Amino acid sequence: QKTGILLVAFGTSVEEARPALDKMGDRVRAAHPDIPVRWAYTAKMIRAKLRAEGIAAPSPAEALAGMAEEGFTHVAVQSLHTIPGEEFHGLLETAHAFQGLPKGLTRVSVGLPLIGTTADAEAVAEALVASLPADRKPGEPVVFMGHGTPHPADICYPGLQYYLWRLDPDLLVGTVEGSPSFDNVMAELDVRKAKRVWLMPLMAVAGDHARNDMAGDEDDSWTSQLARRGIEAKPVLHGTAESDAVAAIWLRHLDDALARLN
Amino acid sequence: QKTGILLVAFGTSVEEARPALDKMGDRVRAAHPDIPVRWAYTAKMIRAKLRAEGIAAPSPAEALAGMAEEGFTHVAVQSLHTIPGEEFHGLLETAHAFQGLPKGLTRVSVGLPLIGTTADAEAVAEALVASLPADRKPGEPVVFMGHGTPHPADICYPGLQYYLWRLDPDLLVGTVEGSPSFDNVMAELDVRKAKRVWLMPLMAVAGDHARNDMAGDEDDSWTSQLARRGIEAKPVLHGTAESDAVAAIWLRHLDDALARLN
Amino acid sequence: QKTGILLVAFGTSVEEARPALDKMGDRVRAAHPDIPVRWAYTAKMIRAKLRAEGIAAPSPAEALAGMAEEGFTHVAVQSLHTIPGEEFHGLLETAHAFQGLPKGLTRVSVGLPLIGTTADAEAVAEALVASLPADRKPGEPVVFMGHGTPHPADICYPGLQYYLWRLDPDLLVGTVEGSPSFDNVMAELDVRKAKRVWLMPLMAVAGDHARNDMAGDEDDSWTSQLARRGIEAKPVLHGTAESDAVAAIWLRHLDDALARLN
Amino acid sequence: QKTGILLVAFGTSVEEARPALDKMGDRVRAAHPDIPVRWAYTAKMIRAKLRAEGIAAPSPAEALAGMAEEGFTHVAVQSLHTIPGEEFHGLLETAHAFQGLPKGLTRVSVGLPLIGTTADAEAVAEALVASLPADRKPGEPVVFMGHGTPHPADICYPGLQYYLWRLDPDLLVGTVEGSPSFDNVMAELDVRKAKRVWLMPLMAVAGDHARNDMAGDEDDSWTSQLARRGIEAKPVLHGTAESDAVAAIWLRHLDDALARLN
Ligand code: HEM
Ligand code: HEM
Ligand SMILES: [O-][O-]
Ligand SMILES: [O-][O-]
Ligand SMILES: [O-][O-]
Ligand SMILES: [O-][O-]
Ligand SMILES: [Co+2]
Ligand SMILES: [Co+2]
Ligand SMILES: [Co+2]
Ligand SMILES: [Co+2]
Ligand code: NA
Ligand code: NA
Ligand code: NA
Ligand code: NA
Ligand code: NA
Ligand code: NA
Ligand code: NA
Ligand code: NA
Repeated sequence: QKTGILLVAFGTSVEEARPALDKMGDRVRAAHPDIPVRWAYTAKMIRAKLRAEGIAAPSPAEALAGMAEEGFTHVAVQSLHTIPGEEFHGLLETAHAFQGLPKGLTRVSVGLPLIGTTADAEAVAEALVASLPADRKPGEPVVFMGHGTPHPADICYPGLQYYLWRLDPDLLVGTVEGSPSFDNVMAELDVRKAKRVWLMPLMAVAGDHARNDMAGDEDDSWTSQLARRGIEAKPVLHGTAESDAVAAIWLRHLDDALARLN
Repeated sequence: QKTGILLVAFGTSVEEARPALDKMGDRVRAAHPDIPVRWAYTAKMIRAKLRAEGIAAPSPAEALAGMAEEGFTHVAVQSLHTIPGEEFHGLLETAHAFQGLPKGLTRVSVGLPLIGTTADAEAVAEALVASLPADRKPGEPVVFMGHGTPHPADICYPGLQYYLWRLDPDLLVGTVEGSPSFDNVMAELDVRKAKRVWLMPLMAVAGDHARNDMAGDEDDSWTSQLARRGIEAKPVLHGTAESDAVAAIWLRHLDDALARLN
Repeated sequence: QKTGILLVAFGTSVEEARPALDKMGDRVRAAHPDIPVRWAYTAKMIRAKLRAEGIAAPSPAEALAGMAEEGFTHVAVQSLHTIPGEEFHGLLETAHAFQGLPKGLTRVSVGLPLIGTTADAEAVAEALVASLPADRKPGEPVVFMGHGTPHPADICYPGLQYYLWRLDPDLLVGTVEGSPSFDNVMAELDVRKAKRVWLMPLMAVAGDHARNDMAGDEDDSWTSQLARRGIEAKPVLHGTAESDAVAAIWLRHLDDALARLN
Repeated sequence: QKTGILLVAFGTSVEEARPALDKMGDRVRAAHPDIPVRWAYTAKMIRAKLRAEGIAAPSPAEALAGMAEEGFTHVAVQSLHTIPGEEFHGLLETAHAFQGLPKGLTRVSVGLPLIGTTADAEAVAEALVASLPADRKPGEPVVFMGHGTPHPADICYPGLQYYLWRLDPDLLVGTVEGSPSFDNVMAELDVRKAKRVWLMPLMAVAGDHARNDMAGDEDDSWTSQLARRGIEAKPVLHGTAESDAVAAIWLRHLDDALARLN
């Protein structure tokens, strides 16, 4: 009988962003000092890029097949995703495919992504507030950039907006690909006549979307579009995995998944 | 090759509430005049009560097993649930269990519940507004009573609240068992100092929760608690399946599920 | 927690043959007096015929869906099939589809058909010998009519032939649809120059194949073809479920399946 | 859309035995010159030994996870097993676990092991005869050593014995772990009073069982036990994959599996 933990993120090949994930690995090791920890990545293109750099970057299926070969029997897979969207659901299907395979893993549990229950959503709103830069002043809006998805779990973003507004009317959620859109965010900012606006990723790592769509020099970045509107945009290139308060939520989900192995 | 449709609701044994579901059956027949329509119910206690009254009330598993015996080969199962919560997810698992069974159904698709994508959520908010009683005046709040759940899909309720507020600041979502709670709703009403408040179910049928928790004579009903606060509460005992605008959304989800059989 | 047994046969709509299955139901009740026993049938055409006669004849899927509705939690499904062929394999898939369904059965085990392990095959050969009519004389061949199948489990028939020959060189296996064929059986009989030959079904019940293909008045029956060869054919219209010795083997498989629920 | 073939054997770490599997790889390449061929092994201990020698030896799960990462979409998995026993069944479950995984393989078919249908069993008996050493004389028995298993598919061995005896009364099947046993084989040889007896593996490769249990210097080997009985034992250390006639059967099963991808 041999327990293991498999941490699974979307992943990033951005050098400057990868430390957020290393930090999570430290937290997990610190919380569970006697349980081996393994990594996988859900984005096929990030795995390609990492392999190109000479770095092992297993898919969840490669990682679980390898852990079965090492003789693990019970594995808690922790999603480092923000919402229970397409990546998370693919992860559940994969995990459950491995469970019970002849001579393989006995039990594979899966920890919820960040915005799990409405209780989690409320905890995330509280944690995001705790994570805000000390230099942000009262009344300066903060826009959290979620990925957005066509999947039904996109509803987690307007859901989170509800909880954030019960803390501070000037905290806003926008997404690259889903709802609310950045145009919705700009309309929110116009009604507030805000002159300085902070932008923080609502992704575990500050990857390509944070560096390019949120804060890029390109004309269509959020920071470029705000500057054209006469707003001083203040992008913060830190993923949510950098925050202890936000990280605690994934850590509790991992505790829950570990308990489900028993 | 033989196509069928299986309509699946939570269900109700309340005589006065069941017509909402009959209405849905009419709409579906009208839209798909050549495809047999069958019914099932996800709540084990409602099936027990209906059987007690001498009424057939198959589980999704009983219904699909019976349709396989009739020689259906491709069945679109339409969820008449509001959110993709525990009932919906149980329905997907069941549907997919039947698909491909030796000598049974070839393909079983499942239509999304009402609050599917963020696009659906936005359409639901628009449809709820279209459904409001003509006697409700501008500025009188309306509280939509969702069921609420411990499942992650509870986030659909604060999500819907976001879309409703982009239409009218005085439209509110509360739930019996999840978030937002009715205490959250009362705090919303207190800030608005509202003197007349409408209450509408955010369930397909106006069942036990609408008749007892929302509008009961008992002390803890929403209407009783509002009356104690000096508010004229105006409960509307109509499920969302009574609305043509709301029903259209489930009908489009059924179209989508039918298309997925091909 | 509620245990049930589901007995599953190919089935028959032949009035005179059905008592063999009733006998099995008695044996099972006698062995497991406190466990409810339910029936299903794997042949879609037999279920059609039985329903036509006004008799309930559930498919395995209908039966299990109904047992879930009665609140059974652990069900041992016993195959009353002779080989682990297509019907048995369809039964396993169905059983396993029901296991773990939300709010349904917790555990569904499946008992092996008659010719399970090589130890079972050897026990079957011994039991068939014990079942022979007292009037059959030493040296008179006995031909056991198996169904035969295109499935790989057809190999159970030549397998059983091996074990039967270690008991008596004049015991022969033939099949309607697989190998050995009846032409192979006739060649076996020609080398033996046998003048009187017994024919016994190697099916649980003496159904259509026993009454028509093995013993029919039609020209192509086994008894007709033997009579044309000058052989006195002595058909015995008793299914193997009539034999206590043969029945014990299915009963042990049911014990094994019951044990697997724990 | 990208087709691949995955050849899966029990495997061997015996240097002298591995060429039989290389031969199969050549045959497959020759038959399907444009389709990439990959290898996996079902025995966990053989994979351990091969890894110890610095050789990649993926499990079926490792191999399929890697092929998904290479962007294969349709993979025909060919079993190089002799019977549809526990290894084969584990292989089917694994193959089917990978099929349809999000962003992974679309279709994974599995080719039957050697003794598939009764038609295959008859073809195997014919192929074994074609494979016999030219020096074996008429009337000298040949004993084929199968592995044997507790699984129901052990019945394939007495089944094959039936077909072999329709070709030559002196061809015998024994197994290490199942039925018929080697003691059964010795009793067959005693009735024949045979003075010279050939021993051939009924495994794809002449691995540990062929080299040690069938032909070892140890007292309990088949060749040692025969020599004690005054029989000249003539072991042939060639696996069945060395035979063109036997190999053709696995090749047809691979054709069938390739066709099932369409
Ligand atoms: C707001 C949260 C969730 C939403 C909105 C949601 C919605 C959906 C939808 C739409 C599907 C159909 C497949 C697709 O549309 O791509 C699905 C399938 C499924 N869900 Fe969820 N789901 C949620 C959470 C969960 C969670 C937390 C679990 C964990 C057990 C789960 C388990 C499954 C499974 C096993 C399937 C089968 C289909 C698939 O993998 O996509 N769902 N869900
Ligand atoms: C001599 C005995 C058996 C033989 C020759 C055999 C052969 C096969 C074959 C050929 C398939 C592929 C599907 C098909 O060809 O129709 C299969 C599938 C399978 N077998 Fe067996 N099998 C045997 C016994 C068993 C037993 C006793 C079990 C009980 C666990 C089992 C479990 C399964 C399962 C779960 C599948 C998946 C595919 C299907 O349902 O047909 N098999 N087997
Ligand atoms: O990456 O969108
Ligand atoms: O019913 O809660
Ligand atoms: O019935 O063949
Ligand atoms: O290896 O037995
Ligand atoms: Co993106
Ligand atoms: Co309720
Ligand atoms: Co037949
Ligand atoms: Co062995
Ligand atoms: Na995000
Ligand atoms: Na990114
Ligand atoms: Na609701
Ligand atoms: Na209700
Ligand atoms: Na039979
Ligand atoms: Na019959
Ligand atoms: Na073998
Ligand atoms: Na070996």
